[PDB]
Amino acid sequence: GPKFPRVKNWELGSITYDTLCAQSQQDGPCTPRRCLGSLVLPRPAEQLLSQARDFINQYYSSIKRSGSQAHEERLQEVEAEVASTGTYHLRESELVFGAKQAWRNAPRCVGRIQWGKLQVFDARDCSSAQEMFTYICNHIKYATNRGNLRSAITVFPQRAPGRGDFRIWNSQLVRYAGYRQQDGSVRGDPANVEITELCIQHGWTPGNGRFDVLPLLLQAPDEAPELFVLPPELVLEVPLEHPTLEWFAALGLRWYALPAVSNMLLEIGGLEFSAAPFSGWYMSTEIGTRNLCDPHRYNILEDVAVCMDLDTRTTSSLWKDKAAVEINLAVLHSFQLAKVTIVDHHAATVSFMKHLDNEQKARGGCPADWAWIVPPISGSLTPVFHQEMVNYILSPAFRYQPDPW
Amino acid sequence: KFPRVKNWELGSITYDTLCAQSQQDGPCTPRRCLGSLVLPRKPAEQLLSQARDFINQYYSSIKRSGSQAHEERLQEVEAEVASTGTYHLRESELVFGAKQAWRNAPRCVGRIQWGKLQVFDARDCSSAQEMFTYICNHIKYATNRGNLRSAITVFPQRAPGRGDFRIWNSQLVRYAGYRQQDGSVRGDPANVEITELCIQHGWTPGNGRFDVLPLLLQAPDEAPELFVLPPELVLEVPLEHPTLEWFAALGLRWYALPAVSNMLLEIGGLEFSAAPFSGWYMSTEIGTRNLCDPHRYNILEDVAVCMDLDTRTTSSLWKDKAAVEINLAVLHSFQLAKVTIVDHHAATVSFMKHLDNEQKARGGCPADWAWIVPPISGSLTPVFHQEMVNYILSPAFRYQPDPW
Ligand code: HEM
Ligand code: HEM
Ligand SMILES: Cc1cc(N)nc(CCc2cncc([C@H](CN)Cc3cc(C)cc(N)n3)c2)c1
Ligand SMILES: Cc1cc(N)nc(CCc2cncc([C@H](CN)Cc3cc(C)cc(N)n3)c2)c1
Ligand SMILES: C[C@H](O)[C@H](O)[C@H]1CNc2nc(N)[nH]c(=O)c2N1
Ligand SMILES: C[C@H](O)[C@H](O)[C@H]1CNc2nc(N)[nH]c(=O)c2N1
Ligand SMILES: [Zn+2]
Repeated sequence: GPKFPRVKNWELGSITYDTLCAQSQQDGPCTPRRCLGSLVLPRPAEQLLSQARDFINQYYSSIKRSGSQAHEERLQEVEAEVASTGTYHLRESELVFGAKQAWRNAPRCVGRIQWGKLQVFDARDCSSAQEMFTYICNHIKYATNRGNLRSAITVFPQRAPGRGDFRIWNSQLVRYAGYRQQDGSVRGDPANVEITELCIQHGWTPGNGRFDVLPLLLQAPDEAPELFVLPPELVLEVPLEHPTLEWFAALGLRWYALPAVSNMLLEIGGLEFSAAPFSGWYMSTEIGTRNLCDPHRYNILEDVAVCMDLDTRTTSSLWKDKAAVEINLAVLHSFQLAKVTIVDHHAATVSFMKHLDNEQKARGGCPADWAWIVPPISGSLTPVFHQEMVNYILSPAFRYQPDPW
Repeated sequence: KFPRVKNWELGSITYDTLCAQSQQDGPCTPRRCLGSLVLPRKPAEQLLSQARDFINQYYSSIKRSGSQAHEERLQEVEAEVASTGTYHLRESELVFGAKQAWRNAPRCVGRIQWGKLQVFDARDCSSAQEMFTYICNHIKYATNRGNLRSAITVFPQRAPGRGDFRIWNSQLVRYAGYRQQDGSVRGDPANVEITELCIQHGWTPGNGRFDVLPLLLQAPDEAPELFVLPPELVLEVPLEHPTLEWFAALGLRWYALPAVSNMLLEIGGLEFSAAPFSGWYMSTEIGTRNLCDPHRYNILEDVAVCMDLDTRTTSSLWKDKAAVEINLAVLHSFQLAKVTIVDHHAATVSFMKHLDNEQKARGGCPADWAWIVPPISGSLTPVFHQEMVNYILSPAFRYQPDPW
């Protein structure tokens, strides 16, 4: 066949070839000798100018003016700006396009069918930590929209030569505190023990619940971060109940509505936006399987299995599997009752298959990371399991960045 | 460079140095990762060096690396390749090699058992009839009345001047799939092609959902011949549920013995095109894949209705609930009939232990994450949380093209 990777769907027997991977200008971690696709973390001047040119060409294609006079004029304006200042600046519509494309490009995101619908708040005028806070409250307010969630991103000023970064220290806008106890265990979310402890060193008076919303630690250029408490009325939470296990509500479990990543770098045309929090809505297995049942997270599987009267002393009862189903169901059910947008792992993966087909036609492929795309329960019950995927990095992109401290 | 391999549940890190022993490229490049692909897209000096390298692996395993015997063995090998273009393995080397192929298999979650493998040397086989007798003794041995024992039977190697010994079936025990005029399949839609081949070679077909197939066995450069397994050799387990008593009414069943029969065994550059091997099942293979895959027996809907679940919306998690009950039925029924099986939690725990043994023994363990992590309750098992490095070491089991 073609000299492009052949991709097969083993449920349907259908074949495609990914031609888009040819556009990748950045190597991932694999080599002919070994595959490293399961690793979580893979570890300017004329360099900028070629990233910028490439990006401006993408922009002009997306509005179909490629080769036009407005296109060659924009390229010239960008070289000139880099020429004299070493950096350059995006037009507003370039930023909107770049941010949507970074989402569209993200191999780990199963929600990409929605990529074209993304409210881009331009916060490139922001000049203080206080002002980042206001922009973030606004974002949370718009995005949350009383339960009818809307995707969004807010972009703060880009990295600039010499000057310090804008950084949000929290990994998400909304996270629960984790408090290291004297018996070595953790109350709350163990994932957040470090950020929690940083909040405290920085003047936060800590709570002591399992579900305490963390304040934000916001760093403007060349300043220590400042601490901001989110007004509780802005942070929508959903108390968890089960549709028929009546005791489940008695567990006092809850989760917040808005998944908002706050510590990733949005890179567009070689410009680096170090603070650019984005949010969507949840797929239910993020909450009910990973956050509530990971052994190194809330770890509630046993407690639930015991309430369900399961045989927890033997693996072959499938007690873990049965409890996790019920916690997942409780998540879906409680979000539905509260009218807060959520999608189950069946409907999300069916939509992601549709995304693959849309992108096969529009661009000749879709970068996707199978291990992250297949949900953490019921994998082979979803269509994505049976679907081969090609993973590669395209730009614009969201990239992990090291913690600021 | 050596990859750092992190476990995200426990925070522990290793470094894989075994991968430097890989002599053999996989599908991935720095521009794109292809590790979710099921199949690979794709002279005497070269045989001789895979030969010496394998002979070195063997003497080193028995702690005699430098002995008379080692050096005299390397010379035999050299003397035979120089003269004939090929060579032969000693029975002890074949045994070492087969065990090592299994150890090295990145898709196998049962490798904690790698040292316990009964190897039948069938390289003195000259006819499809003889292949059949060897296969029957393998099934009898491996089945052992439900107390299953891992086994491999090794038929004669490929030779330059001639066709391969092959078993056309993909497993020694498979259920027929009969296509109907109106597109539907009766039985296992994975086995329609092999079913029709058996019929075209003179098999009188059954018409059930669970008809055990005959073997099409091929000696070199002859048409394959058909052999019906005696039903008493093929142990089967009726499926029932410990609490839902209508589940038995579904009339479901599965065979005890997973025995792969279409893969090529490569040892020291020699290739054994027929070398069927078996162990015992992990319950998710039957309960989740074979019974619930939409392109397999696809019974999820039926089960969900018998459970009275709401089928018209994904968000009732009716599929998840039914799959769990089916998996539980398999484990319960294998346990009841006293036939070895292992659940996905116990199996993945044993694999973690295997990773650790191999880290000490060899500096690494090649593993294919997408195949190791089970197809339900992924993150509920420890292997979800374990980074894994995938690469090809030899001795190896390899995929090969269907012979027809
Ligand atoms: C609209 C609803 C959305 C859904 C249901 C969704 C779903 C998901 C899920 C399930 C993951 C994997 C999460 C994990 O295991 O940690 C994820 C990852 C991600 N998604 Fe989305 N997504 C949505 C919107 C967004 C938006 C609006 C953006 C960016 C504009 C985005 C970018 C990402 C990125 C960058 C990752 C990777 C995160 C990382 O590596 O830590 N997605 N998505
Ligand atoms: C003793 C119990 C054993 C268990 C529980 C077991 C478990 C498994 C499982 C679950 C798979 C994935 C199968 C699939 O999804 O189709 C597998 C693959 C495999 N195992 Fe095992 N294994 C066992 C013994 C063996 C033995 C004895 C050999 C060889 C001597 C072997 C070689 C393989 C190979 C080559 C594969 C890859 C097969 C393929 O590509 O289709 N395993 N193992
Ligand atoms: C916009 C959006 C929507 C949605 N439904 N889910 C999300 C999930 C975001 C998220 C939440 N909790 C943890 C993660 C990741 C791990 N699963 C965080 C992470 C950690 C590390 C070490 C690397 C990495 N790339 N990402 C990501 C984002
Ligand atoms: C020795 C052993 C033990 C055990 N528990 N399970 C097995 C399962 C073997 C098996 C059964 N049925 C299908 C398969 C594979 C796909 N899941 C067959 C296969 C197909 C293809 C196209 C490629 C490939 N590498 N392998 C493998 C073997
Ligand atoms: C080791 C492994 O890569 C890691 O546990 C991955 C597996 N798949 C995942 N998939 C998603 N969506 N999110 C994750 O955090 C992970 N974790
Ligand atoms: C496309 C994907 O690689 C394919 O569905 C794989 C996924 N993981 C698997 N895992 C095992 N153990 N067996 C399988 O057949 C598969 N199939
Ligand atoms: Zn790879």
